[PDB]
Amino acid sequence: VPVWKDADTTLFCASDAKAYETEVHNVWATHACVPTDPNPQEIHLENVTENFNMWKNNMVEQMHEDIISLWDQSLQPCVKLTGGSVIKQACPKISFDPIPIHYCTPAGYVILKCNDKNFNGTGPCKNVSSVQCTHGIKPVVSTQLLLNGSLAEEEIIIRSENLTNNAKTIIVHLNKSVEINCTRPSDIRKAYCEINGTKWNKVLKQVTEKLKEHFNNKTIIFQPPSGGDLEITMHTFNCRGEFFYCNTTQLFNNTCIGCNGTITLPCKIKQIINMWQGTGQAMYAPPIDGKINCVSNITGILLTRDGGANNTSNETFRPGGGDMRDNWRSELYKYKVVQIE
Ligand SMILES: *[C@@H]1O[C@H](CO)[C@@H](O)[C@H](O)[C@H]1NC(C)=O
Ligand SMILES: *[C@@H]1O[C@H](CO)[C@@H](O)[C@H](O)[C@H]1NC(C)=O
Ligand SMILES: *[C@@H]1O[C@H](CO)[C@@H](O)[C@H](O)[C@H]1NC(C)=O
Ligand SMILES: *[C@@H]1O[C@H](CO)[C@@H](O)[C@H](O)[C@H]1NC(C)=O
Ligand SMILES: *[C@@H]1O[C@H](CO)[C@@H](O)[C@H](O)[C@H]1NC(C)=O
Ligand SMILES: *[C@@H]1O[C@H](CO)[C@@H](O)[C@H](O)[C@H]1NC(C)=O
Ligand SMILES: *[C@@H]1O[C@H](CO)[C@@H](O)[C@H](O)[C@H]1NC(C)=O
Ligand SMILES: *[C@@H]1O[C@H](CO)[C@@H](O)[C@H](O)[C@H]1NC(C)=O
Ligand SMILES: *[C@@H]1O[C@H](CO)[C@@H](O)[C@H](O)[C@H]1NC(C)=O
Ligand SMILES: *[C@@H]1O[C@H](CO)[C@@H](O)[C@H](O)[C@H]1NC(C)=O
Repeated sequence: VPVWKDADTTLFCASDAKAYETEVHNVWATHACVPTDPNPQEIHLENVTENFNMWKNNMVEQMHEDIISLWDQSLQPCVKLTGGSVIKQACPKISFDPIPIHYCTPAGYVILKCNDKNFNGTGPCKNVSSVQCTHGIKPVVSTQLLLNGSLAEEEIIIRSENLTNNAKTIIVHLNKSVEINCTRPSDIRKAYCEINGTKWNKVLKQVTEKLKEHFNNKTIIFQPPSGGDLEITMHTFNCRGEFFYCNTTQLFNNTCIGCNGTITLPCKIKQIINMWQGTGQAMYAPPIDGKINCVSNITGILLTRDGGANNTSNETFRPGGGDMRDNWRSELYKYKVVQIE
């Protein structure tokens, strides 16, 4: 029966948000999202091939606008420094822990979902189903590393809009998540992250063999970022309200590609940050007393490749990205909205 035309349209959101919670993601979804589909139904689309493009699907920008909305309402800095002004207010300690959000089509439209195990984000898909809503997607803001997302079903996948353009971000979708366990124990700003060295280097070596496949068997080097602001040169993430900055030099080490134990990353909790929203500079209050612990799964990696190296034997890759959209993209690549014609 069904037939369609690809189109863009305004989505709505659904969640399990508990309405008794003071947590901020739950509050936001409690008043800006409906409940989740109590009877979710996925329909296989028989013998259809559908072209997808994760680098040009308007669901990314909608999710982005939502996360901006949530952070503007939820976070309370003591002082905001935007475009030549300075707004001051009260900065209490909030409750912070992202919850999965579902995205759903209005009537006359439907979501398509690519189920090709190794599909790279662009191109034809031969196992296409139709859903009302995406799956639940945690809105985890981070640089350098993708946290608390979804793994690739089969092999590690390299995602890029154009691998030959070195200004285009590369996303690595891992097959196997590696824990990063970060703790500020009871200088109150100093904390550390622990990663399994064995698993990390096994995964990293696999990552460069895949990168070797895509880059004509060339030698693949990892280097740290070549300067910039701390949110660029550090793996940054929010744990329990505190903004964490971690040094990833030990992770992107090439000789391990006597190193087999726990890798310990030095980190600092910052009160003064440069808002990822682009608006400007923000100041929050000193950290919570006692132990501050967050355990997360690395499930993907963000990478930028140097240019001016074509007449070399090497290709060198630094952690990076910057644009938060790619985060959302890393979970929305297998979806696209269509208009039922
Ligand atoms: C298509 O995807 C489904 C769901 O992921 C899975 O059972 C299998 O990989 C494929 N099934 C068929 C019948 O092609
Ligand atoms: C993704 O697959 C298409 C073929 O459908 C191919 O042209 C493109 O190069 C692939 N992208 C990457 C990054 O391998
Ligand atoms: C971490 O990854 C495992 C699968 O490798 C999964 O079972 C677990 O729920 C993940 N934890 C979080 C918080 O996503
Ligand atoms: C991970 O993917 C690599 C190739 O990309 C493969 O060698 C390995 O078997 C995969 N591991 C799992 C657990 O799927
Ligand atoms: C990919 O990027 C390269 C380098 O920027 C560019 O010259 C080329 O035209 C692009 N190719 C495609 C198919 O977009
Ligand atoms: C995380 O690290 C802390 C201190 O380094 C340790 O006490 C705790 O057992 C770790 N938790 C997990 C789940 O690895
Ligand atoms: C790393 O993982 C291995 C299995 O690959 C496990 O035996 C060990 O507990 C882990 N070691 C550390 C230091 O996390
Ligand atoms: C690249 O290397 C792989 C294994 O390392 C090998 O099977 C393949 O022949 C090489 N490809 C080219 C084009 O040389
Ligand atoms: C990370 O640590 C190394 C030494 O371990 C240091 O040289 C480097 O400057 C640090 N990174 C940043 C961004 O400060
Ligand atoms: C990842 O998920 C775990 C369990 O839900 C949570 O404790 C941790 O804070 C999350 N990490 C981030 C960066 O949100």
